[PDB]
Amino acid sequence: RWGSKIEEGKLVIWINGDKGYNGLAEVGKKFEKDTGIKVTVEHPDKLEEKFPQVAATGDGPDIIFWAHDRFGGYAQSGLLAEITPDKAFQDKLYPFTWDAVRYNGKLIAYPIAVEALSLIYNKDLLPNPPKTWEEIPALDKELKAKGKSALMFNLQEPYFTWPLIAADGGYAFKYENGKYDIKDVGVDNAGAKAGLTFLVDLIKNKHMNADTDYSIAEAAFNKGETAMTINGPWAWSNIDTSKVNYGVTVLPTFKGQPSKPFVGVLSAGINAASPNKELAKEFLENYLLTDEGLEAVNKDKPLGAVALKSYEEELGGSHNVYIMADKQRNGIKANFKIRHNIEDGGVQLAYHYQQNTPIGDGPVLLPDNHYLSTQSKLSKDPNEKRDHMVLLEFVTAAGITKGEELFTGVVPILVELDGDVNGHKFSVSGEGEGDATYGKLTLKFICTTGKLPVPWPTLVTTLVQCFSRYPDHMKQHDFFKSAMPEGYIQERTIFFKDDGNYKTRAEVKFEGDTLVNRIELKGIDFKEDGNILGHKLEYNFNNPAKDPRIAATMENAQKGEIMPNIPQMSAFWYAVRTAVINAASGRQTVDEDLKDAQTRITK
Ligand SMILES: OC[C@H]1O[C@H](O[C@H]2[C@H](O)[C@@H](O)[C@@H](O)O[C@@H]2CO)[C@H](O)[C@@H](O)[C@@H]1O
Repeated sequence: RWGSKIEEGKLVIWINGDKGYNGLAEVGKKFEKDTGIKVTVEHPDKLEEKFPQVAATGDGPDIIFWAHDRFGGYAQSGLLAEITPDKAFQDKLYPFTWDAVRYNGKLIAYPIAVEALSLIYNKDLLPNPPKTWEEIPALDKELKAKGKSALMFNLQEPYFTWPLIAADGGYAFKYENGKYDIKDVGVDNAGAKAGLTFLVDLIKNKHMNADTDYSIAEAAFNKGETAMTINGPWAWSNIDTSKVNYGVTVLPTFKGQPSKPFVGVLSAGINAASPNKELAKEFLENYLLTDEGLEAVNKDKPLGAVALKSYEEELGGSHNVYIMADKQRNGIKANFKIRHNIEDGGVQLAYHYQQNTPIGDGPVLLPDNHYLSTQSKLSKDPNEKRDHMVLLEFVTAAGITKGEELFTGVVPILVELDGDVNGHKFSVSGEGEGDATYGKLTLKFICTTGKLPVPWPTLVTTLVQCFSRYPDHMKQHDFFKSAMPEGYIQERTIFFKDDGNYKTRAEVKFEGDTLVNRIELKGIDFKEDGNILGHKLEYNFNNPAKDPRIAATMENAQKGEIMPNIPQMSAFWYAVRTAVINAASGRQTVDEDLKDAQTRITK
């Protein structure tokens, strides 16, 4: 019918009231300073409901911030402009974040950050938080005797109860090669019913109240009245302020399975009715999606795991082994940072650089960018009198969403290392076994020359990533197994912060039916009284993340499932909100409530 009501030569931004809007307004101010384009940030109530209404009239903000789930219904209605970042810009964000903001293939928002719920706990009330939902009733009873509760969280919004509902099988819409079946809905299967029954049981047994909402839970946790809550990264600042000694960790399991929170990509979309689309583009691309821009928002209220690689590298500290194809060497490179705990406190950084080149001239898989997530545990064999290390490691590939035949069983491993650190020569032999099906390494190492002159934990990375578990969907990214049996050369430099460096070269290959890692290490420039040569590192491989809260967010997100963005998501949310609220409050049984939700969603 008519023209836009939105004013030219300025930007009006809507963002939710739980996000860092004062921080974003600081980015606005800098933009205004540089360009003369005034930026107003607003945080209206129920803004995800008000946008489609005002935007259809040709009105509303120039930019709207929300999790990516609602943007497909906006895009279906013609309310969002197709965005046009070029290849160079797109390469600056994780690929998977761009996929969250596609509607019929087209990019319709800029991803900003990847959000998942975690378990937030009070370390003074609960130094070891529960691994299982099932143990929380007894924990509540114990805490109640001391006038505290175990757990309070927002039961009024379905986003917060969904991790429990989905844990044993509930799902929103079924995904089947390419799209969501709008008629195959998982809110009323056995798994959803069991989660929602567990929640209702908590309320019947008086471990939770039906009326707990976002404000009540946050105030209870921040005043030290409940030992746990469930919330997202945006809430961490208010906790910081309260001075409660908190941790953020993996959500509890239910019937043995991880909780499955929905994964939201906070995203910024451009109103189709804005006459300021180029200015909005410049703001989001050249001001907000920069390290300085995300930091201003992040310092206000934490974003989580940001979409922008450069700033996620600064926040996250390169926790995982990050792998890239090195086409020139028909191989790969990798970098990552290990953090070794120092005995009476502190952390000793070890910056790792890596490259692998196949030995044989035969074909190998060159992967897309991805990472390996590694967990290691160190122990001692009480019968072993030589200086030694017992290692158990688990490794899995992630980071996107024939030699392999030599690894389908359990392979014996042998390791030989000749070292020279500041002229101090030493040798290590190891043996054990790898089970690539489970990503599992079990090994024992001995210093064959007497006392190891460096801490054992500093040699863990040097002492067979062919034993990583690459899931089905990622097998084409496994360079390591594809090199075998002839194998590969692996080279590293490892720089120890404020101290020396290791340079390593290894051949990793089958000799007969044994996987053998033969290594030469040279250490130069170390301090004799430093952490390494002075043996000041704790004996473990805890390798804590720079920010354990971000690590816990990504752990929970990988166990979760990306929100669909289909227009039917608004009927989904309404239907589950109603079913959960009803069931909690004793209106109808869990079965009837979830059945009504199913019927409403699929109509
Ligand atoms: O509870 C339903 C609601 O869940 C999600 O909203 C989250 C949002 O993603 C987070 O950024 C944060 O603000 O908490 C909200 C829950 O209160 C969906 O994104 C949203 O569309 C849906 O209605």
